[PDB]
Amino acid sequence: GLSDDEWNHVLGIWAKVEPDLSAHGQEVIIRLFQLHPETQERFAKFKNLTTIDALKSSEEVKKHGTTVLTALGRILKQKNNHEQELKPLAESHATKHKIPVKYLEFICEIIVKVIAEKHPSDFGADSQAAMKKALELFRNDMASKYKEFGFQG
Ligand code: HEM
Ligand SMILES: [C-]#N
Repeated sequence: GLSDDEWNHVLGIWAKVEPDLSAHGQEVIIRLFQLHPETQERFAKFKNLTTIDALKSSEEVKKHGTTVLTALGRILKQKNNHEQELKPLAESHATKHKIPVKYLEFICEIIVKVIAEKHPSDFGADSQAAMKKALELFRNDMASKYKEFGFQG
């Protein structure tokens, strides 16, 4: 679990992200695919965006990216007790999309990299440590949840 000081670090940067969420989302999905091309294959709807350019141009990618971060910010806002918001995510990711935990850690690292790039003066060492720990808590709990649905991860 994180301490409240850590949580203050996390939610402080998150407040800086929200006014530009969509552009943050978009860049996370694109960087995901670029740096770990095998993840693209889990997405039937984006199967055909083979070039980088096309990805940059897709309205669907941007809206999917926004959806992703929107879910993530509700979970981070519940701090250590985020059961209820996490459950339905773990359910869809375990039974419908089937995404391994290794792919979850890949996106996590890319979220931290994107924010760091976009907030060079407010995302310092304490904050990146705290955000890394919040996302690690989210991956861990997703991984526990997954077992309740019959999925290994
Ligand atoms: C780690 C942060 C993640 C979050 C917060 C996130 C969140 C979401 C949300 C809110 C949705 C749509 C509603 C739902 O189906 O539950 C979703 C869709 C999906 N997620 Fe994720 N996701 C995460 C990571 C991943 C990863 C790493 C992958 C694949 C490598 C992935 C693949 C998908 C798929 C395939 C869909 C369906 C998209 C469609 O409608 O066609 N998710 N995700
Ligand atoms: C969501 N990927």
